[PDB]
Amino acid sequence: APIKGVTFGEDTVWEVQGYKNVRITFELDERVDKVLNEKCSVYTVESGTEVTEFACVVAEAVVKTLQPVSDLLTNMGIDLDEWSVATFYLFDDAGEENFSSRMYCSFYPPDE
Repeated sequence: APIKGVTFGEDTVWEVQGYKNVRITFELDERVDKVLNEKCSVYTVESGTEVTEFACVVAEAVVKTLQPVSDLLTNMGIDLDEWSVATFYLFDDAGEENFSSRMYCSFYPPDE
């Protein structure tokens, strides 16, 4: 119930609270995949936000959340330092840049 500062029972949720709920479950890793999908893949979306704004708030935690043994990732090919400076294209269930209840995390661009 992500309600504003001082507010409660004003009319309904997802209308006044000015927030939402979105999850990520597409593809990123092979060993530490659940670390960013199960450990914490849920995030809140304000009222006025862009699909690109979440690419800086969602990918963030994905870093500190997946920093168990970067020494290995870098040895396999997966860079942890790049994740913080990489592009996060949030896709939908239709194949577009949407931020619905569930948005996929694709590395490749939309089409541009």
